[PDB]
Parts: sequence; C-alpha cells; structure tokens
Amino acid sequence: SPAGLLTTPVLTGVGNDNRWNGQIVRLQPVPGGFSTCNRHWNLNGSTYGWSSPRFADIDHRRGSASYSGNSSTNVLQFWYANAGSAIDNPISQVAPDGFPDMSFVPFNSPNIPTAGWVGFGGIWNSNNGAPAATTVQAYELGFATGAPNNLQPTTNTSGAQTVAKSIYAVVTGTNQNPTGLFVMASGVISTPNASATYTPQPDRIVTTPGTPAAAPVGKNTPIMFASVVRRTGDVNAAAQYGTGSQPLPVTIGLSLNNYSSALMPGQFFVWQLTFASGFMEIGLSVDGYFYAGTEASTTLIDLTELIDVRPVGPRPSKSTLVFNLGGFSYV
Amino acid sequence: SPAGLLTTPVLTGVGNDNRWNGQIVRLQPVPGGFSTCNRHWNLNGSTYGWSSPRFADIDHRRGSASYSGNSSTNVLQFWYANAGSAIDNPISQVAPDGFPDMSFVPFNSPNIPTAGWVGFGGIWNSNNGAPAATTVQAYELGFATGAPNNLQPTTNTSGAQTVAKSIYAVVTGTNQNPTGLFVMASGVISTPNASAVTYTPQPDRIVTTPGTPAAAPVGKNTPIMFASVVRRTGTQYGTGSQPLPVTIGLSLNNYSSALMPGQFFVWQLTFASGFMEIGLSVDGYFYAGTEASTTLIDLTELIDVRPVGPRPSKSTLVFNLGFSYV
Repeated sequence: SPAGLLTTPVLTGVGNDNRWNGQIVRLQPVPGGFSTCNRHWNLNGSTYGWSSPRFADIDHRRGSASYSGNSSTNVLQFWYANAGSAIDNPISQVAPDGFPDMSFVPFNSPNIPTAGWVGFGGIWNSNNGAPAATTVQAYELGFATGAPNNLQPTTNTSGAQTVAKSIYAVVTGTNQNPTGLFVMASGVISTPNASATYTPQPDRIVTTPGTPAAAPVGKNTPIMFASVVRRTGDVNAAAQYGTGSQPLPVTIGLSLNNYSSALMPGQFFVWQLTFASGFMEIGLSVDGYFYAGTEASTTLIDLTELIDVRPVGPRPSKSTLVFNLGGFSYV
Repeated sequence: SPAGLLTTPVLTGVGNDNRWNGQIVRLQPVPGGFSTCNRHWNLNGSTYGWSSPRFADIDHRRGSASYSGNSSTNVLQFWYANAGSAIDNPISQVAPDGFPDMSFVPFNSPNIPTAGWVGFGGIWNSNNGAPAATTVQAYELGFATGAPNNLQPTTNTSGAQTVAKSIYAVVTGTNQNPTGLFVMASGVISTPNASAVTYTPQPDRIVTTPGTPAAAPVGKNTPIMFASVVRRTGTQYGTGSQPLPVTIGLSLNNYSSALMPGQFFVWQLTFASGFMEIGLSVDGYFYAGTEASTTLIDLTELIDVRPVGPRPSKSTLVFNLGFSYV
C-alpha cells in the first residue's frame, strides 16, 4: 500500500517539491492541466524523465562553450549540448541527471531572464581537476533549439538542446570545445521584476514524447505543490512560488517500490488533509499526478494551518474529492 | 514496522547518503565507532542535528564576510557566524539547515584543503536582490574556532563557529557585516594531490552536539557508514550515517513502539555470493557483524534485502560473504 507515502510531516516542512527543492507551503490547482516527467514517478515504479529522485549535481562532460562579446572580459558565459547526448546518464540520455525541465528564456546583458531556472556552477573540463575558476557563476539552464546562434525556447525534448547561460558576468569567458558543465541541482528563480505568479507555468514545462498528461476529471483538478524558492534579481540592486508535480518524499517512495497492485486506472489513492477549520481530500493517480476537488479555482491553498494527513484509500477518480474548507484559527 | 525502511533499491541505485547526497555503493565498517547528528534521525522520530531530512539550501543571513590578503581581487572570500546564531532555523539554532557536520580544514592559497567539504554559492546581502556576483565560487564549509584570525578545526558545537572560505580565488572580495551565506546543500570532496584519504569524513572529522549519542560496537557488531561516490575537486569515497530514504522515513513516523534500546531491527542482505545481516539501533545507527574488519562491502552485487525483525543488539549479526558478471 502507498498510504505510507504521505504523512503529515511531508506537507509540514519535511517535504520539498520535486522541481525546485524548496519547502512545500501550498497546493496550486491547475484547471488547464499540465504534464511533468522529470524527477516524477508513477505507481508502476517508473519515470519518463531523465533524473534520479534527489537534488545533487548536474554534470555533462561533452558540451561546447562560447560567449558573445567584443571582449573576453565581463561576458555572459554560454554552454550547450544536444539533447540525447548525456551518455553518462543511466536513467535517460535526453539530458544530464537533474537538468531542469524548463524551456530556456533568452536574454542579453544587462538583462536577466524572467522566470528562469537558475543554478550555481560553472565550466569544467574532464581533463581538469577543478572547474574554470573564472566561469563559476549563477547560470540559467533550459531546453532550447537553435543554439548557439538562434536560441529559441522549446518544451519538446526531441531535437532539443540543453543549454546554460550565466545571468551575471563571468570575469573571463571561454570558447573551449569540448568542455563540461557542472551545476548544482537545487535552483533559484530569476526575476527582474517582482511577479505574482508561480513558476513554471504549464507552458514552460519540458517533457518527453511519451509523457502522460494530467487533466481534470469531473470536479477533480490536477495540482502542483507550491514551494518557497529564493529569488535572484538585478545585481547591485536593492531587493513568488516555485511549483513541482510531487513532494520529493513521495517521489522517492514511488521509485523504491512498484505499486501496480495497489491502484488501478480510474482510481486515485486518497488522503485527507485536516485543517484547523475544515478538511479536503487529495488523490494520487496511477500516473503519479495529484488532484483536488477544486473545480475551476486557481486560488492557492495555504498549508500553514494543516493539522494532520491520513490515508483514505483507493477511490474512483470520478468521485469528487472532498473540499470543505471554511480564515485563521488557533483551534 | 521499520522493515519497510530498507529495501533493495535503497542500497542498489536510488539510495543517497545523508551527508554528501552521493549514490551509495558500499558499506564501510567503523571499529573505533563514531557519532553523527546532522541529517540523522532516530527511531523516536527525532534528530539531535540542525538539518531537515533533505538537502536544503544553506542560508544564513547574519554572518560576517571578509577576506585576507594583498589585494581585493584573487583573494579567498571568507564568511563566518557563531554556532547557535541560526535563529531563523526552526530545528536548531546551532547552524543553518544543511550546513555540513565537518570540522573546518584550514588552508592557504593556492592550496585546497585536504578532505574538505565543498559547496557552490556566494555572499548574499539581505537588502540586495542578488548575491555579490564577484563572490560566487566553490567554498569549503566547516566548524572551527578562532575565526577569523586564527582558524582551528573543531568537532564540538559549543563555542564553535560555522565558517566558509573559498577554495579558489574570488574575482573581488567583500567585507560586510551582517551579510548572508547562500550555498547549495550537495557537496563535493576537496582532494589535494597526494594525501590519499580513503573515505571522508573520518570519525575524528565529524561535528556533533554535546548531547549526541555515540555509535559504538556491541559484541561482534560494528557501526557502519554508507559509502557513496561523490564528485571530487583538486577513487575517493564520501560516507554518511544513513541512506536518506531511511532518514526521511524515520522523520515521517514514530517507531518508538517498534524497537527497544538494546535491540536492533535486522535485515538480511543477499549478495550474488553470500549474505550478511545489518541492524538498525534506536539511535538510528547501522551495524554489521564485521568485528574489527574494515573491508568496504560492495553493494554492487547486492540482490535482495529482507526484514528479519527485532533481535538483541549483543547477538552477532551474520556475516557470510573477485568480480562476477554472475
């Protein structure tokens, strides 16, 4: 049984989302529907993605480094490799383990990309003991086509390129080819302007061709888990949610065991979330997507008042998940 | 039952160690014994540590940054805070969530510290929408005393300082107080030419609170660490007290009823050739019946894990083990 997968701590600070590695604080309904495969597991113990269920490092040993500058000094470093070139990755060759499943957002100095996934790391050659010191910086990472000359964002893995561009200047850029990329897997959100939205929007998510999509069933609507993720802006400048398909502990549990016997298609495994006032049910589909009986609502659900989580059991997907939330109570 | 906590995938691919977030490939016995509290959970659903059961970004906003040297550029950036100053951390104020439980290894440019814990990040001022860009670099993070003038390693939290120093030069150093440290939780091992450390951290390098329970031999049973392959800068192994999935499971539920002190929950690990028993204490430490042997057990040929149930800690855990395709 998958009942163990979700317990109160998972939604009360133990749990981090599977995309940004930020602490989960809210549930975000997605009536429009969405698709996710990276670091996302199904009840069949499988992923259509390219990443293990952890946030370690993103490494690719065979990429091409370039920069566009009149001068070598103070340029934005660029690196890219073709999707499907990550031969060192056991899970999939589409991209290096932990590479973010978001479409690349193109930008030029002195601007920073809106709603970009950003990580810390740099250019590292396989033959070298250390990364090129001059290149270590915050980098936006994304999927794109047309690198390096005509970058375009893409949400389809096939024919894509895995690209990285520093959002802040590196003291000296490099043109080395081939050369490696090393970036930490836990990301921050780059925004020039204070937005309030959530990232990524469904249109930004990159998936493989076979990836199953999440769509509303009756009054039940797919949800993403909203996390607190640090935001990075204009340098030298005085100073919101990140969303993931699954809580990481759930993702890890699904990876560990095959749950085919427990659930059948047309069924959701259900848990009840109890708040100081009221309660709601959320359901997990066979494809690993979570649902709430929120219908058309896009309002974020605050987890601050969450008191308890307990299993309900397998239930028909067609049956409306309970949504009975009444402010704030000390109870 | 805690039987569910350990399954074959945890030790054969999926499992990542709780210290480095590397992929677990082996079991390393520690005859001398050791202690660990950070990102370590017991069967009472508790930690003596300062970290959540995940690799949370290391964020401390009230630290002091400075650098030492001839000029403001190509200098090693330094940041420090007193242990017990992590007020924003709900778990403990000892250190920021995800700060490594390793004693700081002092070093001078152009050298990289031997067996240092290294993470990527930079100085970030709270009033600023971005980090000080000149400072993003790889940093050694550790517990020390004497900051910033006379750094010395320490394995005790009391009177300690949580410290960071870049192992490679920063474009331009910064002097600010207070200012934040922002470093990713997953770490890389710093290895200098020569030195040749077999695995890190060694027991004498681990930082713990005064209240942390020690892991010591019980009969022929010896406490073990989980060995993982960790990216290195400068075959070297990174070790953690627990597989993270186990740490997460322990955090999720209270297993106090399940086991009694002086008892181990036991599983049998079946290998292509031979088998062995592994036990988990109430303190959350893992044991093998290796006695004084220090052989790295290769989990590559592990084929199955099955629960045995509670057994007295004193009773010997069975140990019955070239290269085989099979």
